[PDB]
This record gives sequence, structure tokens and C-alpha cells, in this order.
Amino acid sequence: GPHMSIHSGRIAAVHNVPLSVLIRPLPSVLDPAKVQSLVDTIREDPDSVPPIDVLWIKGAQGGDYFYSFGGCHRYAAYQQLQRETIPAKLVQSTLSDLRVYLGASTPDLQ
Repeated sequence: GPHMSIHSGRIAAVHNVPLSVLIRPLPSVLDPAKVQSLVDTIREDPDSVPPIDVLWIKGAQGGDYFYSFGGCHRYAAYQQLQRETIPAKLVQSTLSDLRVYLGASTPDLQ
């Protein structure tokens, strides 16, 4: 008869997040022309610019941490526009997910 199964996975949700709340551990590789292209697009058609992906990690005592590894050109463009917030897809993630990026540097988040 009808379908047996469902899809289960981590929760993601789009939010306007303060640039300032994002932890950005790694240097950004940026094509200056691409940053400028994004600044122009944000000005004229911001809905066409997708939210940046952010790892939302809850620490051992429930603290919230928001890590940002990609989205570098968009982050740079919002910074150049002096924006307070940026559209971000907050993807619920774990310390083991974070380790994929930080390895032995992964902090014992509280």
C-alpha cells in the first residue's frame, strides 16, 4: 500500500543572524571581484543571495555556538555594506561535526 518510511535528519532553519555572533576560525579565500559582484547583488536584489551555511552547536552546558566556514564572499560583502545581520541557514550540528573542520583544535564547548 502507501509509503512505509520517512526522512529524518538534523534541523536547519534560516535566520537573520548578527555578523558579530559568528565564529570564523579559518582564513577566507576571496576573489575581490566576486565580493564586489555580491555587494551589487545585495543592493539591488538581496532575495537572490542565498543564506550562508552555519553550524549551530550546543555545548556541554547548553551554550550556543555558531561556526561559519564557508560563505566567505557573502560574509565579506555584508561586512563591506556595514550590515548588522546576514541571512544564515543555522544547521544543528555536533562537536564531532565541528571536529571535521577543527581537528585537534576542537574546543570543549560549554
